[PDB]
Amino acid sequence: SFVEMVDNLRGKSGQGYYVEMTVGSPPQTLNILVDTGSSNFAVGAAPHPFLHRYYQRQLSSTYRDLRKGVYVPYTQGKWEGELGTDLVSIPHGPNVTVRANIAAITESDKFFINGSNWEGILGLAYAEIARPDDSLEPFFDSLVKQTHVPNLFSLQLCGAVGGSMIIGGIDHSLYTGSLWYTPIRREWYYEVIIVRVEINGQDLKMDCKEYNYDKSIVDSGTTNLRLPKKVFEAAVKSIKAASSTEKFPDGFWLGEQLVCWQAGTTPWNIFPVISLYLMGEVTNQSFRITILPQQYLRPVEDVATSQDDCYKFAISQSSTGTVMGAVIMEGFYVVFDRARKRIGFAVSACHVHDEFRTAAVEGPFVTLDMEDCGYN
Ligand SMILES: CCCCNC(=O)[C@H](C)C[C@H](O)[C@@H]1C[C@H](C)CCc2cccc(c2)CS(=O)(=O)C[C@@H](C)C(=O)N1
Repeated sequence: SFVEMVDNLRGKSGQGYYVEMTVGSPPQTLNILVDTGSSNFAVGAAPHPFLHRYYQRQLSSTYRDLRKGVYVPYTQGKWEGELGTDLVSIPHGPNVTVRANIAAITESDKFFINGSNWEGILGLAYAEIARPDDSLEPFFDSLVKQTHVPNLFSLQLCGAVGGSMIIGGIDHSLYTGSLWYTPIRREWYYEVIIVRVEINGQDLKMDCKEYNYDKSIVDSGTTNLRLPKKVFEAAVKSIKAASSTEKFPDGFWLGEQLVCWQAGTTPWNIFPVISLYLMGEVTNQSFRITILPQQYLRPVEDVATSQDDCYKFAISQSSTGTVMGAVIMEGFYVVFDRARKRIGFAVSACHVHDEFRTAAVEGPFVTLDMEDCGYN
């Protein structure tokens, strides 16, 4: 029955991927952003300039008020609202209905995106980071407790825009090759441990603790690859060196300004591949995922005279650890195997294409002392 969930996502990396859901009785349809970087299920519940519809609690006969407030601050953006519960379904998901916690968003700050086509957010991470505290059961925990849906989901994010969220399993038609698994270090964010970084085959040769300072997470709700300061500087220095035969606007490397080239003349060959080595399932063993420049040069429309191919640099500096965002997940099939406390990666069936290079998931590799790469 997973074929019913193939192609159930819409959206893009820059504005997120969303799945259709219904809340309440009678069902109210809403588009919900898929966010593995948080653990609250929340929906716009009051008028907002960027919302075309919102959750109307007074129209749902199964709505229950929890008489408790809530607010969630993200890396960028935040909202506040009122907690309650209601019946929730996923039309192109498992054929079930669950009573779930819902934060009714009443005010927000730089959270909703104009023209994104989504009205709420589905935090798929663990209760430890739920607000106001870990006693607010997240949606996926409610789903597993109330139904026989297995305790895992997988995401196929396809760039360009859509993809698939397979709830309760793995759909083998969505990937090629083998799945390689990295342990979930701790159940709060989807925290992983990066054990080596290479750019065009050259090791960054940093203390691997730097790659996970102060954590590394997998986050479908973040567009970019985000790197801690020291790692970001080394990566940008290496990427600049590899591409120095081209001139880039002021602020391109800050992700602010955009770069353009005549239609179909983007010099892909001058931008390096990035290899992230992740801790494996067995002692002293890792695997690597290889990222092409078509992933970290995010294509954007040219509102001006749309003739050229324009892009933004989709790697940015972080002060809260590494974030493997949507541009990293695109082109891979990512399995959030909560039951076995592991995350799997495989080459996606909707993978990015370069003329001479290819995104890859490869292993095994030997990596000694991987335990020292985790931050404490
Ligand atoms: C309180 C406990 C949990 C908190 N979790 C977090 O804050 C996560 C680490 C980050 C989250 O996934 C958040 C979730 C965001 C706001 C959802 C809206 C969205 C979708 C796609 C792209 C962008 C924004 C632009 S963007 O710039 O990429 C935002 C990135 C920077 C962002 O904040 N994404």
